Amino acid sequence: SPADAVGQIRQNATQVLTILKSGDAASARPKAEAYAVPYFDFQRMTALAVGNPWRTASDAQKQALAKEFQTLLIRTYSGTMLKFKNATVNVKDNPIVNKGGKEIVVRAEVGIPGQKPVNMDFTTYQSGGKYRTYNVAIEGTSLVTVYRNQFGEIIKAKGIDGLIAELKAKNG
Ligand SMILES: [Cl-]
Ligand SMILES: [Cl-]
Ligand SMILES: [Mg+2]
Repeated sequence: SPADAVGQIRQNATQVLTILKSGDAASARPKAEAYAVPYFDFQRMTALAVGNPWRTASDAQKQALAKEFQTLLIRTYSGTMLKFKNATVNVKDNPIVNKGGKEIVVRAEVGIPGQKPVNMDFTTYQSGGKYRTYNVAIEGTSLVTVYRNQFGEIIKAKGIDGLIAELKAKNG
């Protein structure tokens, strides 16, 4: 049911935060990343970042884009997680249902001491018995679609293979 999504996000948030402030950072950050990874659908998330060109890409191109984008996202935000590891989370008890009920958005209030709270919206769908997240928004801004313009400019100039090659170079 839709309420299961809220419960799972609450558990995910509790687990991630527990891992982060329970060990040395050098090992706790990798453990938190690895715990969180299978709860994201990076293929759907990459489709959202790339936009319309995603549908034209071959399977080999889609998979390469999703792999490199997952790595980019993890490098971009992993240290940021650790910075805010002492956060309060309050998950809005009711979720938002979209797309005929195939898409469940769970909202969470995240409180960093000294900071105004931010809405963190997780756009999920049911896969198996769990809910997997393919969009994350903070203060109403997606962390995912924010790449659409730049990825679009790279694709027009350099193609889907050019974007793949670009991401691979950014990931060092
Ligand atoms: Cl995935
Ligand atoms: Cl190909
Ligand atoms: Mg609550």
